[PDB]
Amino acid sequence: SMSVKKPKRDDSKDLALCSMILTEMETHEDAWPFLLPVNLKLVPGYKKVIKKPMDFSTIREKLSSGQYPNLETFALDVRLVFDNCETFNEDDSDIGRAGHNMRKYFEKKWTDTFK
Repeated sequence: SMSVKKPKRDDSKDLALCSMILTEMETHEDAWPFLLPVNLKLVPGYKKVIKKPMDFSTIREKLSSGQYPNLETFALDVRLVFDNCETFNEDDSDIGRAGHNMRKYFEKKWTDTFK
């Protein structure tokens, strides 16, 4: 509360560390469904159904331009990419399996780097 604070965690490396995670997600062989925004002119139903589209290139631009106020807002966007994927794609599909694989990959890096 006022004048009562927990000891100050060193957050000075968070930006660099989120960048490194994102590089590792970008270079994963199963990243291909997530690298660029879904083309809303060419994929029927996507625009109406997915209220907040997110992809790796859009996260990279937000990260590089100071649009994440903290490491939690960063994780929320990465998770959004996989939540969108599950919303639109059957589990038994190449893209559906890609999303589950990438979510696991992310969550382990996230825990190992920050928890």
